[PDB]
Amino acid sequence: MGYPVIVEATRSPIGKRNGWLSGLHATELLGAVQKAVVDKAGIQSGLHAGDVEQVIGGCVTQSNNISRVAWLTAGLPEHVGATTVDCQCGSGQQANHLIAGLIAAGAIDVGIACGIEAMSPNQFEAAERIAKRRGITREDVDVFGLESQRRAQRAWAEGRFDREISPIQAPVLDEQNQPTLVFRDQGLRETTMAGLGELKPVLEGGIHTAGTSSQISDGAAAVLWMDEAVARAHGLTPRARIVAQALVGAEPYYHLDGPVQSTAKVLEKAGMKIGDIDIVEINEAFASVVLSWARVHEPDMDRVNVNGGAIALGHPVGCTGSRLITTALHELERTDQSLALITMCAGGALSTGTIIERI
Amino acid sequence: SMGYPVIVEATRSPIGKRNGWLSGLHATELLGAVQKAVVDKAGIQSGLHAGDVEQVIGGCVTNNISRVAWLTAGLPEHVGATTVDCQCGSGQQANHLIAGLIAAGAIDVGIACGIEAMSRVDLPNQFEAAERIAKRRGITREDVDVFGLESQRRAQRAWAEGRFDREISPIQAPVLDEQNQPTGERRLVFRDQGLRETTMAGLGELKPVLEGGIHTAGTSSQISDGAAAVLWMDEAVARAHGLTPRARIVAQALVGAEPYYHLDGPVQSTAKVLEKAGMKIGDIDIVEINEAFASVVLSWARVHEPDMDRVNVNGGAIALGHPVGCTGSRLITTALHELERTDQSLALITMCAGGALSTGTIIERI
Ligand SMILES: [Cl-]
Ligand SMILES: [Cl-]
Ligand SMILES: [Cl-]
Ligand SMILES: [Cl-]
Ligand SMILES: [Cl-]
Repeated sequence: MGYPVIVEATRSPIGKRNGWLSGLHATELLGAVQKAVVDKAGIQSGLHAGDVEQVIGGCVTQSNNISRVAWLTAGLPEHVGATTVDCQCGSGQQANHLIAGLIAAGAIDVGIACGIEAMSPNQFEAAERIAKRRGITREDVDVFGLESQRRAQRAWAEGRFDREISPIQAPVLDEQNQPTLVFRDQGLRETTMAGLGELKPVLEGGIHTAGTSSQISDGAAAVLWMDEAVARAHGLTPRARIVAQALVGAEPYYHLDGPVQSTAKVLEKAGMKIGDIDIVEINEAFASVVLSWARVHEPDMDRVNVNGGAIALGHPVGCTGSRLITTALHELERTDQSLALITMCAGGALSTGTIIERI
Repeated sequence: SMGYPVIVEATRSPIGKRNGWLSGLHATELLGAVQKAVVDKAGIQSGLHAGDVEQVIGGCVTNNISRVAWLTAGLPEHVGATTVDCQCGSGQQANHLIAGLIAAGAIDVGIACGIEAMSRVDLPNQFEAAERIAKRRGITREDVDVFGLESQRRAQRAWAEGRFDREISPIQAPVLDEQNQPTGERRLVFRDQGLRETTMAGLGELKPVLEGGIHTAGTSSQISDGAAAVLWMDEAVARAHGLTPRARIVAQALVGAEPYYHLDGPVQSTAKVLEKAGMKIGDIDIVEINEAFASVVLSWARVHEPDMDRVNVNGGAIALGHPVGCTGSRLITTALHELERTDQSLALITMCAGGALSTGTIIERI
């Protein structure tokens, strides 16, 4: 029945933890972005908030995990590792895949996918295993981390993010809450090859530092989707379509290398190859994830995370899917290119891949 | 650093009704009792202790921040809002993860477990999908009532014959009075609480849960209290501790389900796991397909055409209850023990997972 297209996509600026957005309750920050995505659509159209038929938000990131607490409650030995599958990576692209599918199914004509990150075993270890596995060094990740920072700085200098960002009003917070608008990503960082060479690895025997991994950050994003002809009837312009999608199980012991599989599978579904893709957005939680993915697929690295990624911009993990779709779409439009691949970790030990085409 | 994962022990607690026999236990007490029982069972005839376990992985557990946000920005109340989450539980994911970590050589001994419980302090989206799945395949009110009656009969027969005795770890729980207040007493609970005398006439009288629907309380399962756990080892490590390998995973598959038919995943996950194993449906001796809704099972059956005498032979969730968060471990545990009881070789386990995923697993008794 339906033909889903993206008509508007927006993100908040990304704030540091305890930074410029920290004075907002998670519900207020998400709410601002839900409203902004509707208001953008309404600027030269008939669309109103009550025309949204379904909103689907990604799961929220969360030891006190029930498996461990149970194990201790029964008197069992404390050295034993216990974890509970939850929302470690966020749901990645799931909300956007579900909204688009519900439109294709003819269940709804208008939907919003959204996500939020705020004040509402182990990741570095996995990222180090992924590095050793394919000979990724300390120097390799420092080069990549420097480049993400440079590209994000260049992107900001040239105003590349101006279209995609909804400015957000937030309280002063910090030391005094008595005092009663944020435009820019706060995580952008004034570092160099030498600076990065000085940093101490986060794990003994590791290659990643604070400069080649991202920190958890405050952010929200949302994507408004519509059936194509309903968009046209309301005077709104179709901007992108999903060409193919994939949701795959990652390797239990290399759980952050999922993008390798999800990229492979979504390309196969599309009948495409890496070189066909103009723009890639692959989440930069860890530099080794991207370099690992790149060593298998050997893309042109000048097309990968063109405006920087999470190492420079921050990692609002709960909205990653919408954040990456938002950034990819606006970079396709800015350069007038046709195809983007978006890939990332999801849930626990899953990865999603999505190919979109600008229209 | 390449292991060979095998199941060495699997146990499940009886399944209690909501506010029933296990409700006075905190989630952590109920899960903890089952984690400990799976270790104690393995330690009866071996050298194993709890401290030899290297990793425990439990499934995800279980108002929307999406809706609260939408409301706090002043937006319309009639708009539906949901959050992708742990609606179906993680199904088989914890068992797949423990086995994978052993195969990768990361650990030699691990426990997969799951819990469903509710602090003393299925939704309409689901029934809607289940009704879509029924109409799509011409499944009627009469069809699902026949299936629901049969689940109850099988469960009753299984209980009468003691079929569940080996698998179940009895659990000590607070006695609750008529008003759901504790008396101070604690009693060992042995039996699944959800079984009920059912007839075709009784079922025919029930009111559908949704306007125009075919499912009732008697052909859908209610959320229940339960936990289950499966102890996995590398086979050589099992032998070195004096334990016998009992089961192994032949093939496994995880599929993304249709967004608008999100409960029909078992059709695809079954197809794919059979293909990976080089098998057909008639090779499988025992199937465990989770009975959240009768239409899901009958839809699956219409595509794959199994012999239904091999399907949920000891009853399923319609009769036994639906402790969602431990479904994967519960079905693996029931399937393994029914292979051992009958001396048969292969079982297929299939169910919903996360939100709009489905898993299929083929296991062999060894
Ligand atoms: Cl999102
Ligand atoms: Cl509880
Ligand atoms: Cl009892
Ligand atoms: Cl489980
Ligand atoms: Cl299920």
